[PDB]
Formats: sequence, C-alpha cells, structure tokens
Amino acid sequence: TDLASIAREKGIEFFLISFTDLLGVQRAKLVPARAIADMAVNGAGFAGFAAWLDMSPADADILAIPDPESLIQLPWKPSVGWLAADVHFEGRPFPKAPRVALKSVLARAAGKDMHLKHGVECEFFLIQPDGSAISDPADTQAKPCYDQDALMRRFDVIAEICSYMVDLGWGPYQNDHEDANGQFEMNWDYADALVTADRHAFFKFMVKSVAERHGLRATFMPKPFAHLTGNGCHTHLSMWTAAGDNLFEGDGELGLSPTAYAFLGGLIGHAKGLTAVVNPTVNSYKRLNAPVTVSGATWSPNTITYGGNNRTHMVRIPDAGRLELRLPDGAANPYLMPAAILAAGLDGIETQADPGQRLDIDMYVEGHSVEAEQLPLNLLDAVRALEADEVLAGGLGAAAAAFAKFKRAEWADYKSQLTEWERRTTLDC
Amino acid sequence: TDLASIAREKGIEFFLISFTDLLGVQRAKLVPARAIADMAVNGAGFAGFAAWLDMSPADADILAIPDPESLIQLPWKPSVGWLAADVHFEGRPFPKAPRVALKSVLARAAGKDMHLKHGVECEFFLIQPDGSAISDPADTQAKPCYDQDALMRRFDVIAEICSYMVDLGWGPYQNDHEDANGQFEMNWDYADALVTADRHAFFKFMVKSVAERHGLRATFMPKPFAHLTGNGCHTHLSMWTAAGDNLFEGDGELGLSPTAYAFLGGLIGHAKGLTAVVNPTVNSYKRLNAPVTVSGATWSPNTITYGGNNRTHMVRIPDAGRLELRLPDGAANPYLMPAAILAAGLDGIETQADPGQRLDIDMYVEGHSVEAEQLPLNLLDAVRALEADEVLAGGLGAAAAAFAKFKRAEWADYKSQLTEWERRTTLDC
Amino acid sequence: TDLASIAREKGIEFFLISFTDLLGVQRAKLVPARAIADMAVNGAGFAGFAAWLDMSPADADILAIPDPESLIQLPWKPSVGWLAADVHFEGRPFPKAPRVALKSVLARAAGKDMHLKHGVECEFFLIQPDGSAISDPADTQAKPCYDQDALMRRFDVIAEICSYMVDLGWGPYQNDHEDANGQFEMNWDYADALVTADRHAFFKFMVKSVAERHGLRATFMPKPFAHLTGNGCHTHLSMWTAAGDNLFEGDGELGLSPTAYAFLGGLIGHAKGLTAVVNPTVNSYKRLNAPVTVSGATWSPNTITYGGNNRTHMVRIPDAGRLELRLPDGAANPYLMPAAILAAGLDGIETQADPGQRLDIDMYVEGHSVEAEQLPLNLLDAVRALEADEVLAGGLGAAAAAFAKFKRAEWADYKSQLTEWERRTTLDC
Ligand SMILES: Nc1ncnc2c1ncn2[C@@H]1O[C@H](COP(=O)(O)OP(=O)(O)O)[C@@H](O)[C@H]1O
Ligand SMILES: Nc1ncnc2c1ncn2[C@@H]1O[C@H](COP(=O)(O)OP(=O)(O)O)[C@@H](O)[C@H]1O
Ligand SMILES: Nc1ncnc2c1ncn2[C@@H]1O[C@H](COP(=O)(O)OP(=O)(O)O)[C@@H](O)[C@H]1O
Ligand SMILES: C[S@](=O)(CC[C@H](N)C(=O)O)=NP(=O)(O)O
Ligand SMILES: C[S@](=O)(CC[C@H](N)C(=O)O)=NP(=O)(O)O
Ligand SMILES: C[S@](=O)(CC[C@H](N)C(=O)O)=NP(=O)(O)O
Ligand SMILES: [Mg+2]
Ligand SMILES: [Mg+2]
Ligand SMILES: [Mg+2]
Ligand SMILES: [Mg+2]
Ligand SMILES: [Mg+2]
Ligand SMILES: [Mg+2]
Ligand SMILES: [Mg+2]
Ligand SMILES: [Mg+2]
Ligand SMILES: [Mg+2]
Repeated sequence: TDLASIAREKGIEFFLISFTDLLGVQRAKLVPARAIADMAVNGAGFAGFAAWLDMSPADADILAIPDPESLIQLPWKPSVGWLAADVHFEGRPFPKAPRVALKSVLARAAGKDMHLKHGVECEFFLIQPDGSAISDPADTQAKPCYDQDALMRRFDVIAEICSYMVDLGWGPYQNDHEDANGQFEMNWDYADALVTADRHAFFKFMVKSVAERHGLRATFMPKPFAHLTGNGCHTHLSMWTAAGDNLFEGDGELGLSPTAYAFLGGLIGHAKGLTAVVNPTVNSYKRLNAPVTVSGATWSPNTITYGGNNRTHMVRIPDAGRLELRLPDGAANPYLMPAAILAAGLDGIETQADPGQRLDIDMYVEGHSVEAEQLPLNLLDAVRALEADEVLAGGLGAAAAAFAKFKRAEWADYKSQLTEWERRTTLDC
Repeated sequence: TDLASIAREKGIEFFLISFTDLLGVQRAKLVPARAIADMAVNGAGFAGFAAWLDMSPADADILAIPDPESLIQLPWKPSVGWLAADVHFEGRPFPKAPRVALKSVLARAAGKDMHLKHGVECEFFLIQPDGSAISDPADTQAKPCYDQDALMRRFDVIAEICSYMVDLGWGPYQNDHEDANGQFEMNWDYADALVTADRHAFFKFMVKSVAERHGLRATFMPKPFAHLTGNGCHTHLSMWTAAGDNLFEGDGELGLSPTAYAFLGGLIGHAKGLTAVVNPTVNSYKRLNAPVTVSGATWSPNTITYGGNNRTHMVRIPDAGRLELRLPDGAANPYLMPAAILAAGLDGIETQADPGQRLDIDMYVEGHSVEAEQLPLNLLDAVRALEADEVLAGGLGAAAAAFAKFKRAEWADYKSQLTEWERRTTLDC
Repeated sequence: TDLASIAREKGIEFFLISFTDLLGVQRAKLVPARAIADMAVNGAGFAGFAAWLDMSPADADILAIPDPESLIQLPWKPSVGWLAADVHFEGRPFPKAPRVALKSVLARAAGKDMHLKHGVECEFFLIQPDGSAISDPADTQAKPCYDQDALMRRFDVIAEICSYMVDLGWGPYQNDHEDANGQFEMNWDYADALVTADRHAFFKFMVKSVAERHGLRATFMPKPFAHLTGNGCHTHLSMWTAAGDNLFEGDGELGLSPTAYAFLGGLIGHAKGLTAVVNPTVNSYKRLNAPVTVSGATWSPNTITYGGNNRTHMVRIPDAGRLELRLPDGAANPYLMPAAILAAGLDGIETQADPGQRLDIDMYVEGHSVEAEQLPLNLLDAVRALEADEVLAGGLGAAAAAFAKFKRAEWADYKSQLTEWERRTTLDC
C-alpha cells in the first residue's frame, strides 16, 4: 500500500514530511492528504540555508523525500501522520543531512556484514513552561532517584506516553523518576540503528508535545541545573550479522567477544573527536567532569576509560553481548550520534584497536590513583579534536565540517556573554 | 496464576515494582504489563547508590525481585498494580535492604517455631500542602482527641481510605481523630510480620496519595508541632507457633506467659539500641521525653519501663496475650522496625531475660520518684548504642552499619544549622 | 624616618599598615599613633592563610613591616596615614608576597645597572553602588571617548582626586572620559617601579573611597559590559642606569635602542605566560580578543605583535625612549605586573631576543592579512603557559606557583556556573 491509500484507510488528513538538521532541529511541512502521493515520489521542497545545513540562499531547493516505512500516526492526534525524510540536493542524497550521513556509515558496515543495533536512554526533565523551575515543587529530597511518590505525581503524563509506545510497537518496558529532582526516563527496545534513530527523533517530539498538552514542558538539556545530575543519552550498542548473530556475544571477559573489545577500542581511540558530536553544545561540558551533585554522584563520564558493570566511566559493560556508551547527552543528534559511534567502532574493529585496561574502580573517588586521559573540557577543544580525527571527519563526510563550523559560531557567541559569577567576583578587583 | 495473566484478568496496565530503602523511601519502576513476566523472574534493575542502600556508583545493578503475593491494585487507580520487592545483589538477597533484613530474622525465629505477628498504629496529621499548618483551621480546641466534629469534617478522605482497606481485606476496624489538632489514626488487623510490614509501607503511600487527591497533605513526621502530641507508630506484638497458638497467652500477671515476659525482657534489655532504629530521625527525639502538650500528655515514652494497661511507659500491656511497644514513631522503617524488635525479643526469650518490675504509676507525674533508666536523649547517642549492641547490630546484619552511617551524616548536617531560638537568646550576649 | 614624630607633627591619629596579597586585595591593620613605633620596627602580625598568600592556618604569624618612605596621609582624611608593607615569615621577606616578589626582580636588574621605570593607565568605570549600571544615565552616545559634557558631569569626583595627586606630588597631568560610556582615566608621571607600584595600589583604593563618598562606585573590572570597551592597565616602560640615562633612548627605528628592542623581544617571547599575570581573571579574557564594541574598536590586544604609534597591537611604541605594553587589564596586581614584565624584559635583553617585524597595520581589520600568534584565549590556558615558562615561573618564584593555584581554583568554580545564554539556547535541544 502507498501513503495515499493508507491516509484514506487510517483517517490521516495531513502528513508532516520531516527532517532533522545538523543541530537536531525537526524541520517539516504539513501537507494535506490530497498532496501526499506527489510529495512521496518527488519530495517536499525547502530552502536549505533556512535550516542548519550550511548551504546558501542562492542554492536550489533541497527535496526531502519521506521514508514511507517510518510513518507514525501521532498517537495524541491520529489525523496527522509523521514521516522521517532524506534530504536530497541536485538529484542525490545530501551528505550534510544527518539521516543521510548515518545511512552512509550504515551501508559501509552492512557491506561487511556488520549491522549496528542500538537503544537510547533519553533522560529528560519536566519543568515549568517558563523554564524557571521543575514542574513539581514537592520533588525536593537529596536522593530522588526512582522516587515512587514523585513518579506517580506525574503518572498521567508518563503513562500516556508509555502507552503510546506500547501501541506503536517500540516495546517499552520501564519508566522511572531519575536521579535529579524533576527528571525522568522511559526505556524501550533497541532496534536497527536507523529505526532507533527515527524513534529517537520522534520520541523527543512526542514528549515535548504531550508535556505541553499537560501544561508542562520537557527539556533534554544536558545540564539544566548546576547542582543536579544532568540529562544523558546513553547508547547501548551491539553489531549483528545479517543472519541474526550478535557479534558482540563471546567467551571472553564479561561475556564479550574480541570484536566487541576492538569496537570498544575504537570508541576509546576516537573519544576526543566523538565528544564533539555526542556532546554537541557549550552546556554539554557542564555535565561532563561536573562537581558532585546533591544526590552524591554525577553518573556522567570524566575520563576516556571503561569499566565492567560500573557507571563511573565513559563505557560500561552492562551485560554480556553489548556495550554502554555513557558519553552522549540529551542534545546529541539522533542521527549523527549513531553515525559517529559506528565510524569509530568500525575503525576499532578494522584495526583491532586495544581498549586498554578495564578499571574496576569508582572513577569519581579513585580516579586520582590511576593515570587516565581526561575527556575534552570544552566545546572548542572537542571540535578541534573532531576536525583532527580523519576517521570521524571522513566517516561523517561534509556533515563533520558543517557541524564544526556551526559549533565554532556558537562558541564565539557564548564566549562574549558576561556572566553573573564574573560580575560578583571581579567588580571589586 | 502469573502476573501477566492477572494483569489481563484484572485490567492492570502497569506495575510498580517497589522496594523500601534504609531511610524508608519508596523506590520504584513503573513497568507496562507487557514486560512484567520478565521482570517477575529476573527483577527490575537499579543503581543502588542512587537510593539509601550505602553502595557505590561503581557497583553493578541491584535487581529488585517482586513478591507476587504482595500485589495490590491501587484502589484509587486500579490500572496500576503495586508489588513489594526484595533487592538482590550479585546473585543473593542484599542484606542492607530492609525487607531482606527482616526476612532473615523471621527465618531464624521461624526455625525455632516462633512466628512474629504484629499490628501498627500509623498516626498521621493532615496538613496544608505547603506544610505551614494543619489542614483544618477550625480544629483548635485544647483536648481534641476523638473529636467527632473534626473527624467528620475530614470524613471524605478518611472514609475513602478505610473503604479501600475493607476492600483489600486488611480488616480495618476503627478510625478517629487523635490527640493533636490535625491528627488521625486508622486501625487494621494485625498479621504475620511480613504482611504487616508490606501493608505498612503501602499504607503510608496510600494515605499520602489520597490526601493529595483531596488537595491536602499527609505527614508521619514524629513531632511536627512543638506544643502538640507527636506521631507514634506503636506496634502490638505476639509470637505464634506454626500450629496457630499464641505463645504470649499465659497464666502469669495480666494474662501473659513466661515467654511473653522473656520477650519483654529483651525489649527492655536492648531498648537503647532499639531506639536508634525505631526513632530514626533527629526530630524523633523531640517526641520522646517531650514537655507536656496542650492536651495534657505526650502519650510517648520517657523511660525504659513497662506498665499494665498504662500509656505512660515504653511498653504497655493492653490485653492478655500481647505487648504494645509504644517506642516507635511515624518515621520508623516498616521493615527494620519489626526486624530490630524481633531480634531483641528473640534474645530476651533465649536468655530468659528479666524485664524487671511492672510500674503501675503515671510516669509523667511520678517518674521523678522511682529509679528508672531514661531513653537515649538524641539521635547520635541512640546510634552509638545501636552500634554497641551485638544482638541488634548482628541481627540486622549489614543494614545496621549502613543505617548508622547515614544517621551520623544526618546528625552532622543538622548540628551545624543555626536556629531562631539561638539568635533570639544569644545575639545580646 | 621617625613615624612617631611625623604623627605628632602632621596630626596623624592612626596608621593603616597595609600589604597587597596575590589577588590584589588590600589587607590592613589600623593602629593608633601610640603604637606605630613598635610596629614600624617589628611589624604588625597577621594570620597569613586568611589572606591570599597560600599559607596554612597552622603557620606562625606573618609580620608586615611598613616602608616609612611610602607614607601617605589620606588626602580625604588626613588623620589617617597609609603605609605599604613587606610581608615577612619566619624572619625573612615572604617570597609569595607581591611587593617582596617585585623587589627581588628589581634587585636582580639593579645589579646589572638597569632600573625599571613605569607609568600606569588605571582606567576605571564610575557605576551605581549596586553595580547594575553606570553612574550617569545621560552618558549614552556611541562614541563617548573624551566627551566634554559627561566628563564635566563628574567634575567634582575627578577634580577632587586629581587635586589630591597634585598635593601628593605624583605629577598628574591629564584626565578624561574614556572610550566606554561611564569610563574615565586619570594620568600621572612615571617613576621607579616600586614607587609606581605603591602609587598604583594606593590609587585604586583612593578612587574607590572617594567614589563612595560621592554616593558612587568605582570598578577596575576588565570587561564590565559585553558591548563596551574594557578597562586596560597599560604600562609605559623604560630602563635607566643609576646615572640617570634612559637605556631605551636610541638611534634605531622610532627612537629606540637595541636594548629597548631586546627588552621588547623578551615581552614577545614570554607573552603567553605574561598574560596569566597581567590578565589574571576569568573576565580578563572577555576584554582580550573581544568582538567590536559600539564605539568601533576594543583598543585591546588580540595578538602577540607590536606596532609603532598604533593602538591595535600587544605593544605600542608611543614615542622615543619607551614601550607601551597594552596587554595588562584593570585587575592586574600592582606588584606582580611590573615584576613579571621585568623578568620577561630582562631575559629579552640577556638573550638579545628578536621581537620580530613591526606591523604598521590595524590588526583588527588586517589580522587575516598576516600570520601572527594569538594570545591565550582563556585563564586556564594562560596559567598553563605561566607554569611552563621557566623565566617567569622562576623569576616570580614561589608567588607564581601560588598564583597559579588560586587561579585554577577560580576556574574550577567558574566553569560549573550555569549561564543564561546556555539556558536560552539549550532548553529546546
Ligand atoms: N544487545 C543489545 N544491543 C543494543 N542495545 C540493547 C541490547 N540489549 C538491550 N539493549 C537496549 O539497551 C537499553 C538499555 O536501557 P536501560 O534499561 O535504561 O539501561 P541502563 O541499565 O543503563 O539503565 C534498552 O534500550 C535496551 O533495549
Ligand atoms: N495478639 C495480637 N498480636 C499482635 N497484634 C495484635 C494482636 N491483637 C490485636 N492486635 C493489633 O493491635 C493493634 C491495636 O491497635 P489499636 O486498636 O489502635 O490499639 P491501642 O489504641 O489500644 O493502642 C491492631 O492492629 C490490632 O489488630
Ligand atoms: N620614559 C618613560 N618610561 C615609562 N613611562 C613613561 C615614560 N615617559 C612617560 N611615561 C608615562 O607613560 C604614561 C603615559 O600615559 P598616557 O598619557 O595615558 O599614554 P597614552 O594614553 O598615550 O597611552 C604616563 O604615566 C607617563 O608618565
Ligand atoms: C542512574 S544513571 O546512571 C544517570 C545518568 C546521568 N543522568 C547522566 O548520564 O548524566 N542512568 P542509567 O542507570 O539509566 O544508565
Ligand atoms: C491516644 S495515644 O496514646 C497517642 C500516642 C502518641 N501519638 C504518641 O505515641 O506519640 N495512642 P493510642 O491510644 O492509639 O495507643
Ligand atoms: C583610548 S585607549 O587606547 C583604550 C584602551 C582600552 N580601554 C583597553 O586597553 O581595554 N587608551 P589610551 O589611548 O589611554 O592608551
Ligand atoms: Mg537507564
Ligand atoms: Mg538513566
Ligand atoms: Mg544507562
Ligand atoms: Mg491506637
Ligand atoms: Mg494512637
Ligand atoms: Mg497504641
Ligand atoms: Mg592613556
Ligand atoms: Mg586609556
Ligand atoms: Mg595607553
């Protein structure tokens, strides 16, 4: 069946033909069902410079061609169908568009019979619409993680969204209040990277939209409050043959194969550049290497290291047959994040990279007793690392340079902003 | 029947897989019904350091394995089923988890054919959401105990909660307004210790949840107002054989057996360390040994003594065949409280402990006369006594040392806080 | 010099025995005239850890021995005499004290018959006491530099201070409104470095004091407003023989000698580490490499370069026989600044350092035109450079290590502060 028939069968009156730009912003046209057939073949036209794609106002329209397999009837508004799209320019997929960049990396891995599957942990906060405070003034205790009371106080919002994921078939399996006051996490089944990436992009839209209907606001900001735990977007990772075998399952340490350790070697080896992509904002660097929070731990990475089932490192091994990359934050691009992770891991496999020694220690407490490379400390340093990393920059194609350009502009803007701390501590010099 | 079938049968859309931590905080994940079968067998995963379990962020996930027999469909929201769970760590029940600690003491006792049954008197206040005052501004008289007017003014909340307990089969039998303005008590049938402990944990959650739905707020704080009676959590206690005989029933004084008096002897003998557990907060020590209240009596213990049917001692004998321990307050952990009480009682029975002479006097008025040992006067001293008590510390296992550690941290935090009384009386020194 | 007799003669009732700590803070004891004799010999005691000296509370008292030659009767309150002092510890001048550290460098240069003389341009803003805005709401035009109206609107403050400098014999010669709205500059004759350093320390204190008496507030903050020119503290520099000849006076380009150019070579060669000392705050790095201001130019350095009479470089040659280092800002330590500049310049002279090619262009406009090294972009990088620079670190001795430690701590504190720009631009990620 084609989209026009489906629209008629399911009662879809409009479609959002949607794409994700380099900064993660969802761009779309809302097209009435009468126009979907033509759009589905030829794509919907956009002026690319108006989005974060690093183009020019003089360029021809890009055409975003929807992937009919990605269709989602908005569970909160079923007369509307959401579609993920590949941006095309000059008759070909446009290499600066995140989804296109990911599919390229995926195609290279697939040609080696290695298929990335991943799940995302999209932690978010529920806050007042004005952004001044969390949504629940009674959520105050020092260790609020897994709080039953505060979770159930937001039951209506959380249950509504979980039930939508049940109906969409994502296989959600748990929800909780997370470690910061105001913060939540809703988990669902991993899938082929592309599937998860589209789900990741839609999920954020869904949470934000539903929150708003409830008179709340959701944020995925990496570090919205200085003294509270931040928003991670941990990525659990495994690589599979087309025949359905998990290449990461093995007889080695912690139930991992040498292929899993080499992939891990790639993450470790390329970590500095990876950070630019998966911690893509100035604020990202206040979540990494952060002072101890009120709850007693940041739970985010400080160092380029890994442990076993241990949440104090860049990588955790949570169970046999997979790796948890704890590095990414809530701002990480749903498509660029897996693309950069795969480029790194693939190079790790191809070069049989050594991940180094597993550290079975609490890095927050004992990191001083061990020599370990620190992660890049600010956005500018991460971006330089990205630019200097041939495997990453090469693997992401033109997206990498465009991304770096934008982040450098953001940095230049940020660095000129006077802060209150400066006024307080310098006025009397 | 398994949880998945029950969910379909009864229309349960989500389960709360819940455990109680060392500070009594309810920790939970909300899992959709599709995922309960896996969770019931393997348990829900948590990072234990994020709760009050005294672990490390570097530790592997604990697994909370729900007890299917504990299942409660939330009477105010039947699409959600609540389950109490045992925390497991590294393949075994985690001894720092209160519910596990209790089960361990129960198993020892049960190996001697002695089964603890207890009922709890969970006094609470209904207060304004902001915590500034009690919920009912017309509840003002000096002696408000059993006030018909003020009870019926909160009929809707109280009656709703009692009806839920009727329907859950807890066998509730009375409700009243208690001795402080704003304060209430709802009583239900005693049961095997583990059942009562689970019910106790659920009850506080239910009262808080329903209070909130009525625009009100419930608190179990031991001494929320300095001039009014505090919140106790008295435990009525008896020991039974597997065959169904109450070992406390006897031919001695007041219808008690030698076994009852030896148990009492353990309570008396271990009372100092027991206080740390059942009066577990700084504020607990403002309910114990308190100045007379507006109603004419504190009704809380001052001394390590017992009476007959007499509410002025640490222990009351309310009727043949049971003891009322009046020591515990509203902050007492639903699992550690019975665990510590049992450990002391068992040691009393095993050593044939002598509880001493029953005191048939009003200890508030005639205490000055008799030579009696006073209870610990503050949290720090009570905790010292706990650590010094081999039977208690040993019987609670690693929970004892974890608990002490947290309480010491709370004390240190508390002792540095400047109070208004100090400013008023010292500013002009 | 007999301070007791002077007190009687000039009517001095109290002395401020004053030292400058590593962060530039003026530390002092106010001693009645009856006690000056004893203090002048033995010093006034302080607990050094309570100031920014990097000591320990377990250390013996430091003793601040006043320099009677530095005596200044507060022109606005002549019953008080101010004295600059050298901190001593365990019987020897304390090497971490800025004045002591400066005198050490001066002594080395003096042994080679080279005597540093310098003048300082202590730009400041006059602001509202609450620090929210500038003091004069009518000072608003885009190019306010040398504004006659706005200067005369603050005649009373400016004139009062200038007349004080006339009377103290400092040889003031001009005052103006500077390039930022609210900003002013008052200039006086150069002198022997130690003399200028003491005058500099006193000047800041006198301006702040007099501003306050007029219901205003003075700040020397490097960049108090993002869009306006910042506060520099340019130093004009020359080296003299004990016989009274200016060694910088010469036949080379622009009336400079080979010695001047070799001194300049030290400045250029050591610029990266020098930045840490003369741009000592986080905020300093918003004045350097700043975006264009409303007035059309920042007038501060971006690059490690020099020009002729040209205000767009790190060093300007303003006239025959001297150099202007435009690098330092208003937070520069009055003693550490000259000390570090001298260490760098002496090394230049000793190694006949080559300053490179003079650039006769506007670096703000034609920086892209030529390869030039950029100055450190932030405090942490500048401090790192200080530590790696043997001449500077060695030249300032222990003061450099201690300075670097405090500034690292400042950075740690600063980098965890959430800013409004982050909230605005990241909440919707
Ligand atoms: N073999 C696998 N490869 C990739 N992801 C997996 C694999 N197995 C499970 N996952 C996914 O990993 C994610 C785990 O999330 P979560 O339960 O929140 O982990 P955590 O223990 O870090 O809190 C889920 O999305 C899950 O589906
Ligand atoms: N043999 C027993 N052992 C333990 N608890 C019991 C026994 N008999 C009754 N109880 C319980 O004791 C509790 C009494 O509560 P309550 O009526 O408020 O007592 P009181 O106000 O007199 O102190 C109830 O939970 C009741 O079920
Ligand atoms: N030979 C010299 N060595 C050091 N400083 C000098 C020398 N000659 C003049 N100065 C001082 O340099 C400073 C010049 O300040 P200023 O007039 O504000 O210069 P400009 O604004 O042109 O940069 C004055 O303090 C002046 O006394
Ligand atoms: C409890 S936590 O470790 C918290 C992570 C933190 N929010 C962060 O990554 O910044 N998350 P999880 O156990 O779900 O992996
Ligand atoms: C009337 S009272 O004695 C009050 C007890 C008091 N609230 C306390 O234990 O602090 N309780 P009960 O008669 O229910 O045992
Ligand atoms: C007009 S200016 O060049 C401005 C300097 C600026 N305030 C700065 O150095 O940041 N000062 P001057 O001419 O007095 O040397
Ligand atoms: Mg998770
Ligand atoms: Mg999480
Ligand atoms: Mg995780
Ligand atoms: Mg009762
Ligand atoms: Mg009662
Ligand atoms: Mg009772
Ligand atoms: Mg000047
Ligand atoms: Mg100037
Ligand atoms: Mg100048």
